[PDB]
Amino acid sequence: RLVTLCFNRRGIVALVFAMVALYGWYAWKQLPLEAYPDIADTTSQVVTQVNGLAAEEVEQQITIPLEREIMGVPGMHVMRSKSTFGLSLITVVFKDGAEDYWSRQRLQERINGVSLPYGAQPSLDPLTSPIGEIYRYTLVSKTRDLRELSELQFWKVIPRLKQVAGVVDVANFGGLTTQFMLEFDPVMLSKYNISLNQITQAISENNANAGGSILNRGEQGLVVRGVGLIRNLDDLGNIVVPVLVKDLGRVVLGNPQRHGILGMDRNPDTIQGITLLLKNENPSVVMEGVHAAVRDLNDNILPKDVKVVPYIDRSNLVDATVHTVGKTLMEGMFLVSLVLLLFLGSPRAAIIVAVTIPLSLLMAFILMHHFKIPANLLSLGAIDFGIIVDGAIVVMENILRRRERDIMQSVLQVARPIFFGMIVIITAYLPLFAFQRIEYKLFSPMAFAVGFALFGALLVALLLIPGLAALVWLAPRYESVLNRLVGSTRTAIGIAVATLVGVMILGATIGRDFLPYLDEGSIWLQVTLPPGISLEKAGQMADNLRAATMEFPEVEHVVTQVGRNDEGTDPFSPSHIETAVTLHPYSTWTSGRDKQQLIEAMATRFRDLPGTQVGFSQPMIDGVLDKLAGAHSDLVVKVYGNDFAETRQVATAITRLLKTVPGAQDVIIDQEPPLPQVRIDVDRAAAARLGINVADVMALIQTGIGGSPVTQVFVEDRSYNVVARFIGSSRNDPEAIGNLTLTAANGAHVALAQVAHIRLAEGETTITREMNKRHLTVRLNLRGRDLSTFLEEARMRIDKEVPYDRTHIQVAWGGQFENQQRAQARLAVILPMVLALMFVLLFGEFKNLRQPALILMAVPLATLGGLVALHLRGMTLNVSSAVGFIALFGVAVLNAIIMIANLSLKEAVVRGAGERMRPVLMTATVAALGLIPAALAHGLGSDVQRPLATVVVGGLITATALTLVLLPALYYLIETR
Amino acid sequence: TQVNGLAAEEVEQQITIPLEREIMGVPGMHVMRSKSTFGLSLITVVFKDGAEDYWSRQRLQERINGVSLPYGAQPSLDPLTSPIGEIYRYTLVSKTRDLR
Amino acid sequence: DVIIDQEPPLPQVRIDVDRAAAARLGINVADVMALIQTGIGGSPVTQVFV
Amino acid sequence: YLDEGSIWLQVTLPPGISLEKAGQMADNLRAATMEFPEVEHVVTQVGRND
Amino acid sequence: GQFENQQRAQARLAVILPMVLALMFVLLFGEFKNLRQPALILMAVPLATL
Ligand SMILES: [Zn+2]
Ligand SMILES: [Zn+2]
Repeated sequence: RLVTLCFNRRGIVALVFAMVALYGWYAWKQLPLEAYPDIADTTSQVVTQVNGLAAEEVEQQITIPLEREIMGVPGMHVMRSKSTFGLSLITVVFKDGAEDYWSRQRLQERINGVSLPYGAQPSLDPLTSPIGEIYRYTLVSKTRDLRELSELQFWKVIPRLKQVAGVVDVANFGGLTTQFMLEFDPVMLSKYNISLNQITQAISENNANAGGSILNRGEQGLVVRGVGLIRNLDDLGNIVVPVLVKDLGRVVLGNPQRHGILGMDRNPDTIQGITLLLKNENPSVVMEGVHAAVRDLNDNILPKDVKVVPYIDRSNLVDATVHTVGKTLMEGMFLVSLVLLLFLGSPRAAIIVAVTIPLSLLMAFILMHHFKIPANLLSLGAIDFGIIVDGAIVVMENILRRRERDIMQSVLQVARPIFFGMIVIITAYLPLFAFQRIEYKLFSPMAFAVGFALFGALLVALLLIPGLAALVWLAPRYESVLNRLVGSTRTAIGIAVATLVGVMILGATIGRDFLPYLDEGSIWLQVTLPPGISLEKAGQMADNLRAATMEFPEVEHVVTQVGRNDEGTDPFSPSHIETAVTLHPYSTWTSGRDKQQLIEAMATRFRDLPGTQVGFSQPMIDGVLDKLAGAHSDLVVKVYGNDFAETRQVATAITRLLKTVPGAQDVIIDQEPPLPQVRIDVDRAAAARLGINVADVMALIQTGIGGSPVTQVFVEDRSYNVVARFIGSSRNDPEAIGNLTLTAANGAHVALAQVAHIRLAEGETTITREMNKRHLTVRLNLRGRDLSTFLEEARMRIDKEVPYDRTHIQVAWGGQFENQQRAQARLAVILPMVLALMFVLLFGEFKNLRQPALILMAVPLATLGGLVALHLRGMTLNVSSAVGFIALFGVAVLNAIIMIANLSLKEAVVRGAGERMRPVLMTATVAALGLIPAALAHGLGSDVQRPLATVVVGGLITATALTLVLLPALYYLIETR
Repeated sequence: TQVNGLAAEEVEQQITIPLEREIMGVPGMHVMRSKSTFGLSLITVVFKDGAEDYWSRQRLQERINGVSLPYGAQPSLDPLTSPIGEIYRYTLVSKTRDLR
Repeated sequence: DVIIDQEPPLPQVRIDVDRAAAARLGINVADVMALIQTGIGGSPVTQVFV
Repeated sequence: YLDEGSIWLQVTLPPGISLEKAGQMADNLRAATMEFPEVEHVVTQVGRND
Repeated sequence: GQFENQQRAQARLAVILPMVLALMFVLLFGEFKNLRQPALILMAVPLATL
C-alpha cells in the first residue's frame, strides 16, 4: 500500500525523517524534565501564629473555631490540626482532581471573617510541594557574628532570592531577629510609683510621623510633615516616664523568644534559608534562576567576608539522575546494537535496524511536547528498545531470509501480524494509563513514551527500512526437542500444569510493597528530645547528636534544625530536632556499607545517645509522607478519644508492642509528653476585694515576661520591634513572679500573689486533631521487611494484645499502606478488563477462538521468571514490579502471536515452529538484554525501574524457554483434537 | 494605597516598601514598579505573558491584605482595565450651576 | 522630548520633635504629631450620613 | 505610528508649585494651544484623579 | 522602552526565518526532485526583496 509509494520517495522520505528528527530534538529541548516527579496530592495549610499562648489555649481558643469554619470546605479529603505553643497549624489535604489555586481560594474563603480574640490573623502557608525544598543555603563568615548575618539574611539574601521567578518564598531558619529592648526591675516601678500598664502605654504612646498636608506660601505650596519616629536605641531612652526611660532600667538591643535554633558542623548557632519553588514549576529552571541570584549575591550584593553557600541543591540530584539514566540508556542501545550485529550478519543492515531506535524516540518526543507530557528520567529509564525495534526485526528477518526485485510483497506479508502485534503491545500498557494518583504521576510518561515510540516504530519499519538497500548446533538440537514433543500429552500437560502451580506457589507467598525507596542524595532525621527542655539545652543535645553523626566517613555536612522555622510552617517544639545529613558522593566512601547498612549503623549508633530517639527518612519523601496521613513516617497507629492521659497510656502500650514486631523499625510516640507550666489562675474574689482588673494581670504576664512588642520602630527601609521586659532574674521562678507588682483602684501597688493563685502543672506540648477529633499518633517506619507481611503479623497483635476502650479511644492505622492498597484495588479493577479487550484482539487476527485462549494463557509462563527473579534477587512485589509484569506480558503475548502465526501432522508443527525460531529468539534476546543494563544497581535515580527490569528479564527468560517447547505442543494437542 | 496629608518620604517608608515586601514572591510576576508620593503610593505590577487576569488580581489581592498600614491606609487594587480601555471622556456642563 | 521624569524636590516645612525638650517639658510626641495631623492638615473626625 | 484622532501631552511644571498656580499654567497652555485652527478641544488635567 | 518589543521581535522572526525557507526547500524539492532547481527557485526570494 504505502510501501509502494515509499520507494520513489527515497529522497523525500529521508528529508522527512531527517527534519522530523530535528523537530524531535527541538521537542526534547522544549520538553521540561523531572528527576523526582511530584508525589504529593493537592494540599494547603493555614498558619495562625499567636504570640504567647500555650498549646491548650491555642487549640481551644483558636484552632477549634477555625476548624468549625474550615470543615465544610469543597473538595475536602482530610483536615488535621496540630496546635503547639504559640502556633496553630491546620493542614488540609484535598481530594483527587481539585486544582491548587481553587482549593486555596476555598480555604482562604473559610479562614477570613473569623473572630480569633487575640488579634491572631490566620494565613495560608506558601504554595509549594513537600518536594519543594530545592536550595537550602547557609550564609557563612569567618568574622561577622550571628546578628549581622541575620540582618544580611533578612534585608539582602531573602528579598533577592524572593525576586527569582518560580520562587514563592524562602523560609528563614535560626539566626537572631533584632529588637529594641528595655531591661528593668519591677522594684524600680515600685520605686517611681509607675504601673506596668503606664510604661508600655507610654513607650508606645508616641512612635509616629505625621503628614500635615499642604501649606501655601505665595505661588509655591509646601508639604507639612513631622518626624517623631525613633531612629535608634538612644532615641528610646528619652521617652517621658523628670524620670527618663534610661534612668529607668537600661535600654539595649535584644531579641524575642527564639522560635528555632540551627546548627551545622561544629557550629552550635547559625542561620540558614530554604528556597521554595512554586507548585508545579519545573525545578531545574527555577534552579538556574536561583543560581544566577545566588552568584549575584555572593559576587556583588553581599559583603566580602559573608558568602551564601548551599548544603542542599536539587540540581545535584538532577545531574546525578541525568548521568545514571543517560549511562543506562546508552548501554541499552549499545547492547541492542551489539546483539543485532551478532545475529544479523551485515553490519550496515544492523545499523539500518539500529536507526529505528533514535528516530522512534524523536517521534515520541514530538508527541510528548504537544501533549505537554513531562519526561521523568527515572520512568523513561526503562525503555530498552526491545519492543520498539521488534517491528524492525520481523521485517528484516522476513526480507533477508526470503532473499538468501520487489521487497514490498513479503513486507506486505509480514505487515498484518506485526501491526496487530503492535496494537497488542500498546493495549497491554492500558492498565498503566488506568491507575491514578501517585503511581500514575510516577509511571505515566513511560507508557506514553513507549506507545508513541510504537507508532514511530511502524513509521520507520515501513516508510524507511524496506526502502533501504554457533547457530549450526542450535538448529538440530531444536529439531531434537520438538521431536520429543510428539505426543506425550499427559507428561506435557504435567509440565505445563506444574509450571502453573509453580507460579501459583511462588507468587502467593512474597512481599507486597508500594515503592522501592526512591533513593535520594541525603538522609533526613526525625529526633525527639525530653519534654520541657529549654532552647539552650536542646541546642546542646543537637550539638552532641550532630557531632555523633559527623563520626561517619560517609557524611559530609550534618545540619540540625531545633524547634521550628520563623515562618510557622512546622509545628515543632524545642524538644524536636530535624537533622539534614548530606552524604558524600557514593564513590568517595571509604567504608564498604551500602546506604541502608549505613542507616542501620547510624541508628544503632544514635541508640547509644542520651535522651534522643532518631527516626529515618529522606527530605522529599519525608515531606510527602508527612502530608500522606498522620506524621512523618512510613506508617502510623492513631489512638483517638478526648482523654489525653488515656490515649497516652494506650499509645504507650502500642508503642511498646510495635517494637516487638520484626517489620517495625523506628517507633516513636510522636507528640512529646506534657511539659512543665507555671499556671497563673486569677482569683476574682480576691480581685474584687483588692479592686484589681484581670486585664492588668494579663498585661503584666504578656508584656512583663513575654515582651510582646509595644510599638514598631522604622530605620531606613528596615523595621524592628520595641519591647519592655522585666530583667533577668526578675522572673526566674514562681516565687519571683508572685512578688511582681501591678497597680490598683485604691492607688496601691499589689503583688499578684495576693490575687492570682500561682501553681505548677504540666500540660500537652502539641495537641493533634484529625477531622475535629482529638487523637495521638504512634509513628513507625518499617525497614528490613515487607509492608504487607508486617501488617499481617502486626495489626492483629494490636487488636489482640492491647486492651482499650471503655470510654471512647478507638484505634486506627495509616501511612503508605492505604495508598498501596488503593493502587492495588485500582489495578485489579482494570486488570481483567484489558484481558478481555486483548482477548478480542487475539480473536480478530486468528479468528479461530483457540489461539486467543492459548496465547492469552501463555502469560503464566512469563510470570514464572518474573517471580523467580524477584525472589532470587531478594526484591519485592510492588508498583514498579507490577509494571515489569505488564511489559513482560506484552512482549510475551507478542512473541506468542509471532510464533503461532507461522504455526506430516506433528511435522507441520516441527517445521512451522522451526521457521519462526529466529525472530522469536532474536526479539526475546534484544528485549531482555535491552533492560539488562538497566538492572545495574549503583546510581542516583537508579532504582525505580530496577525491579521493572528484573521482572522483564527473568520473566522473559522463562517465557521464551517455555514458549518454544510447551506452546506448539499445546497447539498440536488442541488443533488435532 | 491612598493616605491624605502624608508626605512623600513617609509614604515610601511606611507604606510602599512593606507592601512591596509582601507582594514580591507573587506567582508569575514579571516586573513590579512603585511610585511613592504625596497623597498616595501606587504600586504597579506587570505579569509574565500568558497570565490570566482574575488569576493575577487574585494573587495581588492574596498578597496586599494583612499588612502594617500605620495611618489607617487601606491598599486597594485599581479597577480591572486596559491602557487602551478608557472609552468615554465626558464633562458636566451647565450655565446655571456651580462646581459643587 | 527629553526630561528627568520625576520632578526636582519640592520645599517642605519639616517639624522635628526634640526628644530632650519633650522630656524637659513633659510632652508626648503623639500629642504634637496629632496636633499637626488633626489640627493643621486635618483628618476627618467622623463620617456623616445624609 | 498608529495614530488615533487625538494628541496627548505630558507636561512638567516648576517643582512644588501651588495647585492654583499650576491651574493658571494649564489655562495659559490651553489658551496658547487654542490658537491653532486645527484643534477643537484642549483639555488639561493638572494633578491626579480622585 | 519600546525597543524592548523591537529586540524581541527582531530575534523572534530570525529564529523561524531560515526554518520556513528550509521547509520551503523541502516542498520545492518534493515536486521537482531536482537539487539545483529548487535552489534556483528559492533564489527568487531576494529578487522580490529589491
Ligand atoms: Zn518539612
Ligand atoms: Zn514572608
